[PDB]
Amino acid sequence: LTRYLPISGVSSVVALSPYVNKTITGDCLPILDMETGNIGAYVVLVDQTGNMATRLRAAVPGWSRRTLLPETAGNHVTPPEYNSLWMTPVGNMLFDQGTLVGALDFRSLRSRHPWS
Amino acid sequence: LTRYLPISGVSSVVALSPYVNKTITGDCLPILDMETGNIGAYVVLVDQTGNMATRLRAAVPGWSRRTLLPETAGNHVTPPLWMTPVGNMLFDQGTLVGALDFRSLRSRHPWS
Amino acid sequence: LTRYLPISGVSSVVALSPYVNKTITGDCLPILDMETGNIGAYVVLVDQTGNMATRLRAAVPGWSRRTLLPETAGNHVTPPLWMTPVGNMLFDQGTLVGALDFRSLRSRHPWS
Amino acid sequence: LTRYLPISGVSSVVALSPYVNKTITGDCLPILDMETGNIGAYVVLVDQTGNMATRLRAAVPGWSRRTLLPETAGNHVTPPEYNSLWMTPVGNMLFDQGTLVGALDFRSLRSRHPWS
Repeated sequence: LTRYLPISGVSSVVALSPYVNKTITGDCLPILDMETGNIGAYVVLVDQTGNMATRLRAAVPGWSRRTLLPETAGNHVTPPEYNSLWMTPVGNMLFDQGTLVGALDFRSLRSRHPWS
Repeated sequence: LTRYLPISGVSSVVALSPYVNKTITGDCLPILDMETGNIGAYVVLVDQTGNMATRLRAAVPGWSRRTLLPETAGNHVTPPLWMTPVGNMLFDQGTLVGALDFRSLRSRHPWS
Repeated sequence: LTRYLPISGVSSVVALSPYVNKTITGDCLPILDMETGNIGAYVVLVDQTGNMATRLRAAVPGWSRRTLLPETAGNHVTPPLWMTPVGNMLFDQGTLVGALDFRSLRSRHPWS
Repeated sequence: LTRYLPISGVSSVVALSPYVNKTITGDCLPILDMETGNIGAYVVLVDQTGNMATRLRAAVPGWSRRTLLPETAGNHVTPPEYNSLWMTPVGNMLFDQGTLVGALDFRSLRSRHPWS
C-alpha cells in the first residue's frame, strides 16, 4: 500500500516509496519548509521530458538553454495492465481521509531508475 | 520572479529555481506523471527533519530504520508566524509566485 | 464522459454534471478564487455525515452546535474498498475523468 | 483563523466559514463521498463568471446554452488592503501541517451573498 502526494501546478505525484542512500545527478529544485526555510529535499530532474520539465520551461524560459540533461533518460515504471480508480503508472487507487493510496507497493513494480 | 509548487499534505513548496548539473546523495522518491510511467524527476531527501521526511515517517514507519540521513543538514534559505522564508508570495493560478528571484537569496545547499 | 474535481483534505469529488435552476437549503461555504473577491459559487452542506461536514467539524468545532442539518439525507448516487461510486475513473490532467455520464446513474438528490 | 480547502483543477478554495441554514438558487454540482456515494453537499453556481464556471464550460459545452444564471450576480468578498503569504480575497495566509489557514475570520470581511 503506497501513498502519493499530489504536486500543485503539475499533474504529478511524489511516490512515498523510498530508495535509500542513492546518488543522482540532474537539475535541482529546492523544496523549502514554509515554517523554517530549512531545505530538506530537492526535486532532481534527470531528463527534459515530463510534467515537471514542462512546468519549469514555462516558469524558467532560460532553463532549456542552460541545462545539460537529455531529452530522455529512460527512467520509468511500467504501467499495470488494466470498476475502480486508476492511476496509469501504478494501477488501483483509493481515497483515505482525503489522502491517496494505491493497492500495490511501488518498489514491487517493474521500474528502471538512475541507480539501476 | 519565482514560481512555487506546493506539495500536498506538507508545509513545503518546490522553488522552480534550478541549479543545473549538480549531484546529491540522499533517499529518493520518484515523481510520477498521472498519464505515463516515464520518470523524469525524483525527490531526494537530504535531512531527516524536513517536512518531507516527517510526512514519510508517517506514511512509511520502516523508512526511519533503513535511512542513513542526518537529523539535519545546514541546507536552508534565509529571508531578508506569518513570514515566508523567501519574502512576499501570492497565490496565483494554482501555485505561488514570489516577489523575488530565489537565486538572489542567501541559501546554503549540498553543493554550497 | 464526466470530469471530477477532488477536494483537498477530504475523500470527496465534485461531479461536473450540472442540474440547472435548482433550489436547496443547507449550510453554505463560499468558494473563493485566488485572484478575486468575486464569489460565483458556494458549497451547500445538506447532511451532517458527508466528508465535507466531517472536515468542517474538525475545522470549526462550534459549527456542530449552530447547524440544523439532519444527520443524514438520502442523497446518494448508486453505482451499477477499491470500488468507485460511479464506476471507472482515471487520473488525468490534474483531475478525474470517468467512464460514464453521471446523469445516467441512479441518483437521489434534494429535488428528487 | 479560517481554513481553506483547495479544489483540484481550478484555482479556487472552499472557505471553511459556514453560513447556517441559508437557501440558494443556482446550478448544482453533486459532491460525492468516494467511500459511499452519499451526497452530503453540492457546489451551487450563482453566476456564470468565475473559475468554477470556466472549468464547467470546458467540461460541459452544453451548460452555457442550457443555464438560466446571470453572467454576474455581484456576490463577493472585498479583498483586504495589503513579507507574508497573500491570498487576494482574504489576505494573510500560512501553511499548517500542509493545511491552509488565514489570519482573519472570513465572516468578518465585507462580503455580499445571495442571502444578504
